Amino acid sequence: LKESYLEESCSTITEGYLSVLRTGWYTNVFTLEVGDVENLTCSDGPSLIKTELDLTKSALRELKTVSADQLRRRFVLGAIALGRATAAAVTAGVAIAKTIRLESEVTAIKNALKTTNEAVSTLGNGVRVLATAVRELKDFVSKNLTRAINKNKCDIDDLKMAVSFSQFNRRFLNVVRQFSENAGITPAISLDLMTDAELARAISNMPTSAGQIKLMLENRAMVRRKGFGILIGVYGSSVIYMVQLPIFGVIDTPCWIVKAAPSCSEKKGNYACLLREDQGWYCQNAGSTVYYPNEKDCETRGDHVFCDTAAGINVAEQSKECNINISTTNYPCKVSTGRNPISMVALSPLGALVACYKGVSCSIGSNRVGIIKQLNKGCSYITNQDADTVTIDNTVYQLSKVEGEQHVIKGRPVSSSFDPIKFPPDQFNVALDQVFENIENSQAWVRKFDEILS
Amino acid sequence: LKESYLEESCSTITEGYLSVLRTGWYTNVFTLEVGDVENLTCSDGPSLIKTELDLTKSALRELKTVSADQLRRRFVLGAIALGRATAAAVTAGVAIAKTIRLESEVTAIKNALKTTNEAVSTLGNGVRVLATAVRELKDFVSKNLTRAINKNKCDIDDLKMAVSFSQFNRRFLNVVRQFSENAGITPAISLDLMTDAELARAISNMPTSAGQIKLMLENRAMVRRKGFGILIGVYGSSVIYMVQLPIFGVIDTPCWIVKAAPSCSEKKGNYACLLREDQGWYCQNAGSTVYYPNEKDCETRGDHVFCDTAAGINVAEQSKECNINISTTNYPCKVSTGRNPISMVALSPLGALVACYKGVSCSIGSNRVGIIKQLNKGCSYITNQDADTVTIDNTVYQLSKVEGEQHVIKGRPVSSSFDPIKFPPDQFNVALDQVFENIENSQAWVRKFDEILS
Amino acid sequence: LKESYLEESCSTITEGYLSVLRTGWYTNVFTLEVGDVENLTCSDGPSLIKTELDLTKSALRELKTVSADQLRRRFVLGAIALGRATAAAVTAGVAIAKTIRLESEVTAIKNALKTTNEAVSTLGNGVRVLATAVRELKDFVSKNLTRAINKNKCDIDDLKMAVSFSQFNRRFLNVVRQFSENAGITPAISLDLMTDAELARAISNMPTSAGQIKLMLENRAMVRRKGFGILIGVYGSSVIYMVQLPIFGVIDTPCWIVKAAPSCSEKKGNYACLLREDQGWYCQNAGSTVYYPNEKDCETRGDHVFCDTAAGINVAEQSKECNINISTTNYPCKVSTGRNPISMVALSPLGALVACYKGVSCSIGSNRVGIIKQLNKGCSYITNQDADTVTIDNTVYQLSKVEGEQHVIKGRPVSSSFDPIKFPPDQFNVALDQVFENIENSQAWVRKFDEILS
Ligand SMILES: *[C@@H]1O[C@H](CO)[C@@H](O[C@@H]2O[C@H](CO)[C@@H](O[C@@H]3O[C@H](CO)[C@@H](O)[C@H](O)[C@@H]3O)[C@H](O)[C@H]2NC(C)=O)[C@H](O)[C@H]1NC(C)=O
Ligand SMILES: *[C@@H]1O[C@H](CO)[C@@H](O[C@@H]2O[C@H](CO)[C@@H](O[C@@H]3O[C@H](CO)[C@@H](O)[C@H](O)[C@@H]3O)[C@H](O)[C@H]2NC(C)=O)[C@H](O)[C@H]1NC(C)=O
Ligand SMILES: *[C@@H]1O[C@H](CO)[C@@H](O[C@@H]2O[C@H](CO)[C@@H](O[C@@H]3O[C@H](CO)[C@@H](O)[C@H](O)[C@@H]3O)[C@H](O)[C@H]2NC(C)=O)[C@H](O)[C@H]1NC(C)=O
Ligand SMILES: *[C@@H]1O[C@H](CO)[C@@H](O[C@@H]2O[C@H](CO)[C@@H](O)[C@H](O)[C@H]2NC(C)=O)[C@H](O)[C@H]1NC(C)=O
Ligand SMILES: *[C@@H]1O[C@H](CO)[C@@H](O[C@@H]2O[C@H](CO)[C@@H](O)[C@H](O)[C@H]2NC(C)=O)[C@H](O)[C@H]1NC(C)=O
Ligand SMILES: *[C@@H]1O[C@H](CO)[C@@H](O[C@@H]2O[C@H](CO)[C@@H](O)[C@H](O)[C@H]2NC(C)=O)[C@H](O)[C@H]1NC(C)=O
Ligand SMILES: *[C@@H]1O[C@H](CO)[C@@H](O)[C@H](O)[C@H]1NC(C)=O
Ligand SMILES: *[C@@H]1O[C@H](CO)[C@@H](O)[C@H](O)[C@H]1NC(C)=O
Repeated sequence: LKESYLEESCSTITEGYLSVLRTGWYTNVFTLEVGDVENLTCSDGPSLIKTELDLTKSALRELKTVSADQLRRRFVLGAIALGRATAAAVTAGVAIAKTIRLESEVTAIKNALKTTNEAVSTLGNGVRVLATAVRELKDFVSKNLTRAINKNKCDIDDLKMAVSFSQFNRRFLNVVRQFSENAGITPAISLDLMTDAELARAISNMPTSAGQIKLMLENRAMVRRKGFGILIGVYGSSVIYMVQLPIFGVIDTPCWIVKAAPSCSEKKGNYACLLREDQGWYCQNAGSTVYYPNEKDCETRGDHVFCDTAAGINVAEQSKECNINISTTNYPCKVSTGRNPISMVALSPLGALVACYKGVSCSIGSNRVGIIKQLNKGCSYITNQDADTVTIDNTVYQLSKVEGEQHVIKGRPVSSSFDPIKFPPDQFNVALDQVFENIENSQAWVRKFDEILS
Repeated sequence: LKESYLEESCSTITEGYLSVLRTGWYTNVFTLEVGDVENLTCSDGPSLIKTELDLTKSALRELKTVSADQLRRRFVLGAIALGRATAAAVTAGVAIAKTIRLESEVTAIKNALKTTNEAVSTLGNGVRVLATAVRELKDFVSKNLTRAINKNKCDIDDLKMAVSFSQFNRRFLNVVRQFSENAGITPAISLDLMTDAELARAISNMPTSAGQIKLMLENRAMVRRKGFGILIGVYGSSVIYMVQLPIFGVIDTPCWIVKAAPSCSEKKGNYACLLREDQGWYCQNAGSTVYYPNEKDCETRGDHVFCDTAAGINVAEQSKECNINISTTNYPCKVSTGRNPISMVALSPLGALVACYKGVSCSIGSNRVGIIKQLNKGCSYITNQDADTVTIDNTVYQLSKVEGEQHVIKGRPVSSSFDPIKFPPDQFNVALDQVFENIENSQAWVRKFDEILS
Repeated sequence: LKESYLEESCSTITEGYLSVLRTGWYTNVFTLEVGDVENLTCSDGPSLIKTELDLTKSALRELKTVSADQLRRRFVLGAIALGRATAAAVTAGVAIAKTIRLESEVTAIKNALKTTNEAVSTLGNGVRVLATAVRELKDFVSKNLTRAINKNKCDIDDLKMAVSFSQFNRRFLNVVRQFSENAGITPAISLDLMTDAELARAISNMPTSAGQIKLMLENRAMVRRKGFGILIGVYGSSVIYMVQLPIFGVIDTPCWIVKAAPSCSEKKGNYACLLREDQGWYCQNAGSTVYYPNEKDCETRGDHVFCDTAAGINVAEQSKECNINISTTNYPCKVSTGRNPISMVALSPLGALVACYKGVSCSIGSNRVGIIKQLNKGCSYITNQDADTVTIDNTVYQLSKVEGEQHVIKGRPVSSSFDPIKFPPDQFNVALDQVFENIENSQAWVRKFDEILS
């Protein structure tokens, strides 16, 4: 990686990442088969097979009141985002589910899987899904369990059938309670909905080129992490559900992250403070720049960053000029201002930015040595090669130990160009040139008053 | 449903929903009985019964250090909300728990269930709760297990008792680890705290009319979804806990949702942008209107929307005139402004609102025939009977496929009345009439300077 | 506790808490041993041992594609916070994990545990961790399972080995599931990562005085609640992972909480409204004051509060003067303003603050008696000793029943000082003295025009 400390805007920009962007969803439709349990009875009394069999029958009866979408009746850019990714994900899932719930669709899907256990099918709206069938419990019930229970006797002396049936209905019971606890729309794929072999077999079928397929096949955990399952229904004795997986269609494209801390200048005891408000992630793609402002939707693993294209905002390319000359650009650089200092530590991938003002004591130290030194007032960039912990008055922060190259870009701070008297009041996500306009307009009105003497 | 696209404010309002509002809590008190495992020993050596029995004893000894409310010494309306619902829920739960932890209360509760397994009791503060007892592990320990383990031997050749005991203590061990892992206050009801039959038997006892009782009995999943459990304690060998369930007292009352996207007008290359800020849900009730501003607390299931009355804000009845006459109403309709366009897509229940400005390319297409057409600059409303996917420069969004009636309400945009020069700086949740006040005050001051000639 | 209702600022301050502050992390390194399962085969067909053994082998094969940090190629103070605590926690965890993944480190750690099952070791960077080994499945496989399965026969008539092996590999399969579902970094410690006895043994070894050790040993649930586990890898047949636990180094230090609700004054039908914006928690420590603005990071159990020093902001000790003299302090008291009333209820630990305005009906009542009385317009403080529920037009809130001493402080509201005409537009987190300066500047300009007559 490579990290620059920008003295002027008092912030830091770290480059050298590579993106892995989600660009669509892939749907797997699972048909879990249970068999003819609702046709088997027991009359001996208390036993093991009877307990397990009553659990299975009750699970089927319970799952028929759970519905994913039906009621059974028998400019602050960090705020414009924040709720887009999940809303879009759920909207797409329910939109496909509405199409699979029809009787013609389920009939076609079950006819595909009549003689196999996986088949690629096309729904009625032209979408291609992958249908797969789970048939272990059904085969055990038809071939083994039913033969043993002949005359409604279940207090038999086998006890191998009892333990076997306990082994075989575990996945079914787990699927049922995961859908029943979560109102029919789970928020993550467990190992009961989609196990590991089926995750690999679904990744091998996605509609992308070979490079992305290789990346996902090797890092399946991060493809399972961003999916969810939706219940379709209980048809006959089959529990039908679906699983939505991401498609990381665009890989290895530039990214960078911007971090910042307050920049405050003092004169005669009065302060003038700014703070850059365009922090977060930026990703290039096909010549266009996308800004992800809520850092809870991008996840790094190494120097790769996994991102969600539905949670970003398109920004012009001239937006990379706030990192070169924040003061005299044309782009509307976003800043927040104030008249009261804040002391804080903003950790960045290769170090920290410490802001130490009027009444706070800061220091840097290591593990084997202890307090290495103190720090002067103002803002400082502490690389993670010269320190291990950074201390504000009593708080200790542990720097991350990533390896990279650090640079410092010289320049007198912008906050030192103001007069702490005549500074405008507090602002929230304005452009910097509007701050300069406020000051200029006040000067102009005072001059207008002064010219008029008479 | 029915959705209108409002041109002047550049937003959309969807009506025809029906509410299901939470209006209180119902409390179930569970007494889970374990028996005299604490005075059963073993001396043979490793076996199955010994392993299971050590697990049960350790679970009891573990649960006695877990406490839920003691330490053992042995005007931006989206910000005023956001934390009310969950804080109120926990406050009510702990307020009742403080009353059940007394020894007189637990004595009375255990005396109610002496000869039955469910009884409605009244606490000391006049609240009526439902007390229920779970007695399967205890009966197994007293009747079956104790007789077999007679001379401190457990390496017996039965092995039906070992498997039975493993079946019987599963619920106890699950309850214990759910409370131990969550500090004593779980955030959701599992099938171990309260199973399905007990959920139905508690819904049948709530203090509401028959219509709401019918709705809740048929949609139990969404009544379990909004509860939580609190540990009361370990008394003797009984684990006593409680479960809080919602009471959806008010059903089938009008609701609507409001969505919006930026509305920007260009003159000589300078933009004036305005965005509507009163988005989210609104519900009538008894002639009053309640505005739910955080869309994370209202959840739809078809025509109906499930809402939490503690997370809403009472708004005036004229707040629905911002959807008719946004410029000339007396009501203070909230807007945000700016001078820099944003391009984005705001998905509404029957379509999308696309805002496409200076440097972004947009298109609409479907699943079968691919890209259908491009879009002109500005903001436009795209129904979901017209397209399937909407594309911003490289992002693709899949519309929801709900069925309804879409209307368009004509009008010249508000943003086309401003002069992009002489536009006020960025604002955040101001009323629109204050924007007009800023412009008029500046005009008047300039006129005052111009009149004075001398 | 003790709670004051401040009438001038229309807010409430509750004191008498004691803090339990986190000041560092402690690392446990677990080595879970599986044995030579990948060396055992079966050739009889279906049985119980074969099913369990295939599950164990598949778990090992599955866990080798999960990575916690690598990609396999094989001034609004409430916004400046909000993401510091979790980012810092994960940064520290991954920083230590990068050091334990080296082969020299794992070799040294495994050499410590050669002849014992717990040992305190020091890594290569000087940090001291606690290494512990889990050896039950491995000993069962070497001593019992391997001998019985002699010539690839597993359809044997034991059935005690089958149940025993089901009992023994449960913890291993659960650990593998928890790391595989969560991409290799779980967000909480379950009872499978670190059980209870090992939590007690890790707390006994922390680097703090005896008093903090005693507090943590007695309230272990709240120490497990704030940790997480990270996967280090699979080495041979050993699954190596780590667990990060908090160190509550500073205990029993003063805290207080500040709550507030809108304060609006009416004249001739026009309202001037003011709301106080420095709400949340405050803690002393060593003569400094720390302000925690996001209430989601501080959690109370009794009159104790479990804060997190990485999520707070250092504030000057004159900040408390906002609770005594909000108008004339020499301190930037943060307020929001408006011209439209809001009616709402802010629940404070010993009562509620009800704001009732233009068109809202409020009342207070109890359980046994019902509606006790109505409330006048304005803001009022309802202690939790003369009421149980507070009702806004149709919403009912249940007060908390904590016991303390309530105390009202006299004074005329600040909002009665303003003129509802000539009130500045809506503000958001400005200092109060800036509002006064705004009004004064407007008066001065009007006077300047009035003086000039000519
Ligand atoms: C644990 O102990 C209980 C009670 O000691 C056992 O329940 C007993 O099961 C027998 C089964 O023979 C039942 O008695 C008889 O039931 C048959 C029909 O199954 C019928 O001929 C009569 O109705 C007769 O009463 C009864 O449920 C019960 N016996 C008594 C005396 O209560 C249970 O089986 C034991 N469980 C295990 C796993 O050992
Ligand atoms: C549940 O039922 C299935 C099928 O009834 C059982 O699978 C069968 O298990 C037997 C066990 O011996 C296998 O027999 C084998 O026959 C072949 C052909 O001669 C030969 O390799 C041996 O002589 C061996 O005995 C059989 O292949 C296998 N499958 C079928 C279709 O019969 C299964 O064991 C039962 N499970 C339980 C727990 O009862
Ligand atoms: C797994 O393997 C171990 C080791 O082979 C088995 O443990 C064995 O259990 C016997 C029980 O008979 C124990 O023998 C000892 O005998 C003396 C004298 O009777 C007594 O004082 C001890 O307390 C103990 O009972 C011993 O733990 C062990 N035998 C050895 C090491 O020779 C264990 O049974 C196996 N697990 C299963 C499920 O088979
Ligand atoms: C259990 O047995 C009953 C028969 O007593 C089955 O019910 C019939 O099954 C056939 C098979 O297709 C249908 O054609 C009949 O219409 C069924 N009868 C009724 C009244 O519906 C029942 O299906 C069996 N259980 C299962 C799970 O198949
Ligand atoms: C051991 O089992 C007995 C069953 O009778 C439990 O009852 C107590 O037994 C002790 C004798 O050790 C008596 O002194 C007590 O008076 C009995 N209890 C009562 C209420 O009378 C006993 O609790 C069990 N032991 C443990 C430790 O639980
Ligand atoms: C199961 O057996 C194989 C083959 O014996 C083990 O692989 C190595 O085999 C060589 C002989 O070619 C031995 O010298 C090594 O010692 C074996 N490896 C080890 C780690 O001992 C294989 O390792 C065995 N399974 C396990 C889990 O060790
Ligand atoms: C704006 O339209 C609403 C719609 O009925 C109307 O009631 C209101 O009087 C209008 N505002 C005016 C006329 O200033
Ligand atoms: C306001 O009250 C505080 C409370 O002690 C006091 O210290 C301060 O001096 C007061 N303000 C002025 C201007 O005196």
